[PDB]
Amino acid sequence: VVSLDKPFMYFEEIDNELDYEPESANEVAKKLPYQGQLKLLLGELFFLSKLQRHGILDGATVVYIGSAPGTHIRYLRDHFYNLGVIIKWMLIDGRHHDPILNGLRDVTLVTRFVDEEYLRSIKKQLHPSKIILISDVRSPSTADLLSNYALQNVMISILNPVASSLKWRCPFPDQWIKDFYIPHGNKMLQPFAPSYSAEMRLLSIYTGENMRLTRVTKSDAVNYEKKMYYLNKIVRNKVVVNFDYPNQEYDYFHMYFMLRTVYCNKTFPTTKAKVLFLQQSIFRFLNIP
RNA sequence: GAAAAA
Ligand SMILES: *P(=O)(O)OP(=O)(O)OP(=O)(O)OC[C@H]1O[C@@H](N2CN(C)c3c2nc(N)[nH]c3=O)[C@H](O)[C@@H]1O
Ligand SMILES: Nc1ncnc2c1ncn2[C@@H]1O[C@H](CSCC[C@H](N)C(=O)O)[C@@H](O)[C@H]1O
Repeated sequence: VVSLDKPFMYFEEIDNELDYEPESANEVAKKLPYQGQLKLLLGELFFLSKLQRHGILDGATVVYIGSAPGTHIRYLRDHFYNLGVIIKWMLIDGRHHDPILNGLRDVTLVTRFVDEEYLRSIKKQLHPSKIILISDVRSPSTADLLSNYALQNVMISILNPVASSLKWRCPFPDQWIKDFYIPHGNKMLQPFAPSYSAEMRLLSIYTGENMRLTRVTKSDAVNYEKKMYYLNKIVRNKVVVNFDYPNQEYDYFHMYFMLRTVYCNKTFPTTKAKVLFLQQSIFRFLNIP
């Protein structure tokens, strides 16, 4: 057990490190059904609420590349829809999207794997709409990663979004090829990720027609492995005794801090009240008990 | 990276 004031929201805040134990991969990584779908929903709800909070979400077109099956996206769509927000969703991916996204007047399902030219095409057919970028592409070896990151960067250059959420999982230091550059932004830690995932999300709001790239070296690669391992093995594997809530596991503690930033069209007397409600609807919708 | 029942 443990007593915590608040969970580690952004990577930079992970106070300790632990050298990766390869035996870890032999442990079960998914404890509940549709864990990934849940993990995606919370991060997106969270980022998209920071957007709502800034007044960047209404009238925007959310381009989610690498969106299949996207089961959780229908919940996101209904959410802001019921909130009164105007959003236009364009889901592009070569894999088939969940049937519950069909015929939705405000979502565009596009079956196709994205590339440079197709970015110019969607940018074209979208402008002057304010684009919000969400990537989740994954071709997995470092080569694949570096490739996906080369695309994620040009997605920003071509699409020129006003804000973006990228998939960010640094190459393990033992399979390193070379150094690369990534956009600058807040590295958001996500709950309900696989037990020993090193994946976090790079959230960034653009000043306008801007960006900024930062270098990543093998030394950085080692720091990630160290910090992330510690977070997964220790921190996440704990029960927060000072967390007044049915489930007191770290991930739920962390989700309570994510879920409390999201807006709802109904009135709630307390944060825990709203949190209980949102978690309920999400879990029931996703069929997670 | 995602991955109910069957
Ligand atoms: P996601 O983005 O978290 O998932 P992905 O499938 O890309 O990678 P993951 O399962 O984490 O890793 C695949 C294999 O690589 C070794 N791992 C995992 N892991 C967290 C980790 C590994 N190796 C080193 N050096 N350091 C790490 O931090 C295992 O063989 C996994 O099976
Ligand atoms: N160049 C590319 N363009 C678009 N999607 C791509 C891509 N390369 C890989 N992908 C897609 O990226 C996805 C990674 S997993 C995505 C899970 C999805 N976001 C969810 O909500 O369920 C895969 O479905 C893969 O088909």
